[PDB]
Amino acid sequence: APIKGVTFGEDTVWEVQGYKNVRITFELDERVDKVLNEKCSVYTVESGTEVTEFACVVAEAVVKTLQPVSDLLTNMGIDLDEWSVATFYLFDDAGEENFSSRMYCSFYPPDE
Repeated sequence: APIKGVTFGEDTVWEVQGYKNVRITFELDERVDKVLNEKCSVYTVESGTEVTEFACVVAEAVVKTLQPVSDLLTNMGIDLDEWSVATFYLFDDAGEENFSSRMYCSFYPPDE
């Protein structure tokens, strides 16, 4: 119930609270995949936000959340330092840049 500062029972949720709920479950890793999908893949979306704004708030935690043994990732090919400076294209269930209840995390661009 992500309600504003001082507010409660004003009319309904997802209308006044000015927030939402979105999850990520597409593809990123092979060993530490659940670390960013199960450990914490849920995030809140304000009222006025862009699909690109979440690419800086969602990918963030994905870093500190997946920093168990970067020494290995870098040895396999997966860079942890790049994740913080990489592009996060949030896709939908239709194949577009949407931020619905569930948005996929694709590395490749939309089409541009």
